[PDB]
Amino acid sequence: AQPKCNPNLHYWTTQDEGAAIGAAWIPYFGPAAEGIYAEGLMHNQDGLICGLRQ
Repeated sequence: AQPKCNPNLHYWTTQDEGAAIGAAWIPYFGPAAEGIYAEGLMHNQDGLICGLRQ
C-alpha cells in the first residue's frame, strides 16, 4: 500500500483527480476547480501522491 503521503483526494475515488495533468491544458482549474472550488474547504486539492514511496 501507499506510504500515506497523499494530499486529500476525498472527492475522487483515488485516481489523479487533478494531480497535475488536467487532461486538457486545464489542470489549472479543470478537475481542480471545474466547479470543485465550491468545496471551499479542501476538496479543491490536487492529488500529488508519491506513487509508491519516495
